[PDB]
Amino acid sequence: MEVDDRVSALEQRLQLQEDELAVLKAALADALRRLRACEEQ
Amino acid sequence: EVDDRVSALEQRLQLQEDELAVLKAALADALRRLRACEEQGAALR
Amino acid sequence: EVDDRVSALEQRLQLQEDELAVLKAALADALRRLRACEEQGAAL
Ligand SMILES: [K+]
Repeated sequence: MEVDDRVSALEQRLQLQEDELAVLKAALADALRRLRACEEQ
Repeated sequence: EVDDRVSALEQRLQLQEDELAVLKAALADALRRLRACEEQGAALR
Repeated sequence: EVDDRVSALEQRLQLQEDELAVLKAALADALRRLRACEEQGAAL
């Protein structure tokens, strides 16, 4: 049953990673749009 | 069931892996485009 | 047996953490340099 705490801990840390990835994705897609609007500029 | 939770974890980890691969290739493209614009900027100066 | 899967997941999660860290750091620099290019084109 100690195993249950390690699964729980993995679930929580993974959620923080998922949230961090979502944040990066939006920042990156924004950078790409700005860059594509500097290429054409 | 613990096996169901570990399975659900493995699925979420695979999807994270896909996303990271894609974001990494996308970042590489972004840096290329950035370097190009910087080189254009310095040349224009 | 399920502990071997859990251990393997912990080792994978940390490698993914490290990947994201490289991505985040390089993106931070790119944005800094992006702003600079925008600002030296708004003044121009
Ligand atoms: K970020």
